Amino acid sequence: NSYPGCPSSYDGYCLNGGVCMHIESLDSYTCNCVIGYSGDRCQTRDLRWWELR
Repeated sequence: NSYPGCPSSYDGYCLNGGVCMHIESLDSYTCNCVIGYSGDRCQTRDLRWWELR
């Protein structure tokens, strides 16, 4: 379950490689950034993740 994705109401909230998670349990929502994505939602795309290539 967990429904892979997130309420279309979003379709434009997760920033820079921001994976939108949706736990069916609490039906809540959250953007899981990554190894080079952070800040408010994940507006921090710094010299890290993507590295270069």
